[PDB]
Amino acid sequence: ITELDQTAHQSDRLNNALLMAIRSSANVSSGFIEQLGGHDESAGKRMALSVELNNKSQALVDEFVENAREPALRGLATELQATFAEYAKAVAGQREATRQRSLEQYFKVNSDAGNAMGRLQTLRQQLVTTLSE
Amino acid sequence: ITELDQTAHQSDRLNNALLMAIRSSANVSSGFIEQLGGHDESAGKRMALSVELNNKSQALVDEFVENAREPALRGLATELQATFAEYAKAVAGQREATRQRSLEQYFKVNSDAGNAMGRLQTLRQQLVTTLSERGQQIMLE
Ligand SMILES: O=C(O)[C@]1(O)C[C@@H](O)[C@H](O)[C@H](O)C1
Ligand SMILES: O=C(O)[C@]1(O)C[C@@H](O)[C@H](O)[C@H](O)C1
Repeated sequence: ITELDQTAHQSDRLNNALLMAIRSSANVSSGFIEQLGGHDESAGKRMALSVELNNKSQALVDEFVENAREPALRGLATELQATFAEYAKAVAGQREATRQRSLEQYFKVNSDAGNAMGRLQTLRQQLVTTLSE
Repeated sequence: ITELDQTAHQSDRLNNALLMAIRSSANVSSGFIEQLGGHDESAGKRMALSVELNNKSQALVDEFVENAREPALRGLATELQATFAEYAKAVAGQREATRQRSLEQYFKVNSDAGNAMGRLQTLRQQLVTTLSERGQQIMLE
């Protein structure tokens, strides 16, 4: 019965990808504030942590899509993949605005980040209900 | 298969409570950034969404612990709600530090927030394994 656990094992991929992705972003925003108040060695560690969480969640998303090959999950998983990439792109945007110390640049891409994360939340619900079967 | 769907549901409540809880705090951090940049109206929407997401994640943790009753699961469940309480009030500290437009108080409670979340993440993993142990145990009849 690979049906029952490759499925439940797809939930570790999906959930940890999302948890790591939102922590990636949260660390950048925290880091930016840490840089504004002169906490620079601390902020550097939040930037490094955001980079590695982005790499580990991306790897999980790719493995999730590689394993959702039945016709039902197929399109939903690719839409997940494309929206996750959309979100990762915005968070790399947050990192670049932090390295440039630009409040305005941050405001530009933070809108993209919230919009993509709001969609990942609803996609998450559609994926756990589809996979619960 | 009655109890098995309940271990799946319990793992979903937990994973979604944490996701939304971290989203709640990220909204405060980026909303502070927007406010420093002069974007007070966007920041107001982030503040509101942060409260909404805290209310939802807090309802999911309360529901998780209500149905986490077996002894293998109760010890971790009460530590979760105690560690979640710590996170939710560090986030409330972030919101108040934003209220007072003060960088340095934000840094104090941000250390509390990351420290609570580190412990919360370990507690989540233990519950996920324990719930998946019960899951597999039921199928090993
Ligand atoms: O611990 C993390 O991963 C956070 O991502 C650290 C910090 O960026 C935030 O204040 C969040 O509350 C949690
Ligand atoms: O949508 C959210 O919940 C966020 O929490 C909104 C914004 O605060 C962030 O930049 C995150 O990347 C996503």
